[PDB]
Amino acid sequence: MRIEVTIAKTSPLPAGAIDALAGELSRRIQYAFPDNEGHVSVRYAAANNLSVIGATKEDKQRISEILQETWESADDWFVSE
Repeated sequence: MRIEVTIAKTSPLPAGAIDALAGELSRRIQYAFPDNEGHVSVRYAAANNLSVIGATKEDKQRISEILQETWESADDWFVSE
């Protein structure tokens, strides 16, 4: 399964957050999907978009939920220099 996340450039994150986000998301994906290789990429695009290839609708809802939860727990897993 391949997971791609795009963030609108109109919303800049500190010079370290994107890499941190991609790392946190990947760990979450691996825990949720032990039997399937998950690859997560994060890049700036004209618009915010989430694309999932090689997954089922239920997997995709769970992933959206995971993204929601990780995103909501940002103060705990995100560290800034």
